[PDB]
Amino acid sequence: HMCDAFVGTWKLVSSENFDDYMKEVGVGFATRKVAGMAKPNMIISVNGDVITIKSESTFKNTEISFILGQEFDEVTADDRKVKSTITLDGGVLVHVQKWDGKSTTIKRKREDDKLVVECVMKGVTSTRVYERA
Ligand SMILES: N#Cc1cccc(Nc2ccccc2C(=O)O)c1
Repeated sequence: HMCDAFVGTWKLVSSENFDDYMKEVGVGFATRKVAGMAKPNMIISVNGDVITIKSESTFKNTEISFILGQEFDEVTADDRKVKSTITLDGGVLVHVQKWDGKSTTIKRKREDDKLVVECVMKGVTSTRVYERA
């Protein structure tokens, strides 16, 4: 019953500062424009200790499966090859990506009937609000 409140199919309903967050990450112009137009669905499921998170949109469909606390390799939607570790910290899923001596942290939290995603790169934060689909 690890992660029960996250499981489901979620749809993006608002975004703030996502272009700036992508700039800080190093995403190029054309990817930023196309990616920023997307209204992804995030589909979260759990089977034993394995969590799966799918992101589907007109831009890209990606999928990660992982065990909490156990590093894995991830190819991001913008084609970074990163080393990822996802943990639960006080009810928040905390996803750290490392690549080329850089780091970004993506937090996912349940707040009321929403799933709130905070993406942080250095001083720049983007907030992405999802609702149940
Ligand atoms: N291209 C591209 C790109 C680059 C960085 C992050 C993301 N998207 C996300 C990642 C993680 C969680 C939620 C989102 C989300 O879209 O809400 C897309």
